[PDB]
Amino acid sequence: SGFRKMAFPSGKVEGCMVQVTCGTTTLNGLWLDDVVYCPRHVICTSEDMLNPNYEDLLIRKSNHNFLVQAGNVQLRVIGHSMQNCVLKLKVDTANPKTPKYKFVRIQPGQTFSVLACYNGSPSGVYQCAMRPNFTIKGSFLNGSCGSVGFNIDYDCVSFCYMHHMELPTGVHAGTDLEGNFYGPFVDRQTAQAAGTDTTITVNVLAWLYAAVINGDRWFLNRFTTTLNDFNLVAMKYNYEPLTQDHVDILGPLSAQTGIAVLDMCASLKELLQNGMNGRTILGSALLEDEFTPFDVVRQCSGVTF
Amino acid sequence: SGFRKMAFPSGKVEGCMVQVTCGTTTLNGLWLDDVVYCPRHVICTSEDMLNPNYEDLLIRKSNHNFLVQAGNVQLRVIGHSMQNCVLKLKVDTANPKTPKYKFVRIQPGQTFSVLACYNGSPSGVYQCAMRPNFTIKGSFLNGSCGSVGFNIDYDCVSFCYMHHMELPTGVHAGTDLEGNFYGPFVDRQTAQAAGTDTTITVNVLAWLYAAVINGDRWFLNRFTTTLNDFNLVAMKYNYEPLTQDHVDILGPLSAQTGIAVLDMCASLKELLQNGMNGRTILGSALLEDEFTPFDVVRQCSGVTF
Ligand SMILES: *[C@](O)(C(=O)NC1CC1)[C@H](CCC)NC(=O)[C@@H]1[C@H]2CCC[C@H]2CN1C(=O)[C@@H](NC(=O)[C@@H](NC(=O)c1cnccn1)C1CCCCC1)C(C)(C)C
Ligand SMILES: *[C@](O)(C(=O)NC1CC1)[C@H](CCC)NC(=O)[C@@H]1[C@H]2CCC[C@H]2CN1C(=O)[C@@H](NC(=O)[C@@H](NC(=O)c1cnccn1)C1CCCCC1)C(C)(C)C
Repeated sequence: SGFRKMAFPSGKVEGCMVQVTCGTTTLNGLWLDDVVYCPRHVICTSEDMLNPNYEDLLIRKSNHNFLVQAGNVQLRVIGHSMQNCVLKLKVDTANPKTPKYKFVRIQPGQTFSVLACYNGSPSGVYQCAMRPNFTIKGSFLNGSCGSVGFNIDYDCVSFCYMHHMELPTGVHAGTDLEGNFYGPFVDRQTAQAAGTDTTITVNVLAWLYAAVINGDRWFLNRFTTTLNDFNLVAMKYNYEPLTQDHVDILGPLSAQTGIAVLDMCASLKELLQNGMNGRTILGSALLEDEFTPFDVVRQCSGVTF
Repeated sequence: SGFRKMAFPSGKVEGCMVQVTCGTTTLNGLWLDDVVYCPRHVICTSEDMLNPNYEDLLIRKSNHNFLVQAGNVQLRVIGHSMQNCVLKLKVDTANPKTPKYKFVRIQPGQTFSVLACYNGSPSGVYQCAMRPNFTIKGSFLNGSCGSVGFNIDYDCVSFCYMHHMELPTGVHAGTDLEGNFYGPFVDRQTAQAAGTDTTITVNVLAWLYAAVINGDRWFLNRFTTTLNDFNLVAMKYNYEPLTQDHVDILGPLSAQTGIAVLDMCASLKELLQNGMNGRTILGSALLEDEFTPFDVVRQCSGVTF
């Protein structure tokens, strides 16, 4: 037993990280087959970033303006193209450590593992959720751009995030591996608001199930609720509305514990309206919202990769 | 910026995990060079575990009683020996994926990454602290025994933990890689108390420094304190005493922020005596104690491996 914020094993992704330099800018790239993917702003100067014309800027570059290094091996770039906000560098060598992979776009509230890297070398791994406002609360320093987020399914690495930038609130924004930003953001150095952040209700319920599975039960009550009345209360506390599809994805945890989804929502309703009165759930004084229902099922049933 | 509970990249360790079967018991082993290490209780029946004579039990076993599998590859065991609480199986093949490694014994309050595995296959990675009472608050299910904890230094994997058992409070106990238990425990199915758990004071201070580095400063005050008077207050709240050597290891964070260690202790003293009054630090309502000073420096300066 026990319940931890657990990341996927990172080995498959480590073998894909490389260093990309253009001009005086060095960041990370992802080397899959014979293509290296990295943020397109590797091509800009400080000055360019206030209002860049990435089309015109990339036209001025040649293949030899890009130095890709995999370890001590300098890779030769044989072609460059732009796909939305990511640059794709064709190299003369396919990565032998390429895994079964796919590019996926995650939805708000889904979780992924981040392999934080600097100079093409991994520094650490952690689990994040895509917030409802399409930011992530990561840990990234200067040089971390091009670090990626991923999930594993059986043997297939699903890449879902590439890191691009930090907001003045300290949160992080980036793209999928097709180069489209999560959220309203554009890669230009201007003020760009993230929306209101809300709490990921379906994940809080998943975590309350995890708590029950681990023997923390004090918050279960005799009350129940309809889904509409639950949402009436939850929206007052800036929680995302719970949908019938969320109720269905919590089905496995409901069946395993014997606690109906709407009975768990009645427990969450009382926690919101009265607090925890100095008590904790799974050691935490705040309600946790960065575990999805599938995360709880994987961790409490022992799925391997 | 940002601050996350970050594990080391796990790739070097993944290539070392194998499955070990003896009788009807299957668990994980660690394959380094031509030796596989695993918990010695792989040799016991249910019935044996109330009072096992591991010497006599191992004498009854032969090399062929042990099935070691690395992927689909069945490894041939050519010799077996016991070192304290771990079994060492000699195999006819050195692991090609063996890294520069060493076995280390960590001290209470130090942190490490756990690669949780089942059937010799990794399921996930997370960061843990060795509690002052020599337990860890892990996430381990049936089949996770033989999973290992490790740190990385440059290119060297320092193995420090092998998982053996779970206590009725839900916490976990195991050995170093020389087979000696952390804490007072013995591998027998009897009631064995863990001592009082205390809060790792030097780590809380490290995390308050991390908060300052990330712009959370509301808890800084004009007060200061001697180290003895701080300890007088901290021991009332079941915090470990802070030593002059702890003060020295916080030196780097003090210098980087310009806040003397005893000034930060004065802030911690006020937090303990008055609470947070509904405020948070780095998003948490409770004081975090599972980041060491070196963990904070590595994460906020970007050390790679
Ligand atoms: C990344 O490219 C990298 O690791 N580079 C290696 C070291 C050489 C780098 C790392 C920072 C975490 N990312 C960036 O430099 C991005 C790029 C892409 C978008 C613009 C530039 C700057 N940048 C940033 O992350 C910055 N953040 C901002 O500029 C915010 N700007 C504002 O909030 C703002 C407010 N008022 C006026 C003007 N700007 C972002 C810009 C994009 C929309 C969200 C808000 C810094 C300051 C470097 C974190
Ligand atoms: C591990 O070997 C494994 O993964 N095996 C694979 C599936 C076949 C296995 C996994 C459990 C997390 N570990 C064990 O089975 C260990 C071994 C080593 C020590 C005894 C046995 C049983 N065991 C446990 O972890 C158990 N825990 C206990 O038996 C506690 N016992 C008591 O608290 C207690 C109280 N009153 C009377 C008698 N015992 C431990 C025993 C050791 C000292 C600390 C407390 C279970 C119940 C399986 C978690």
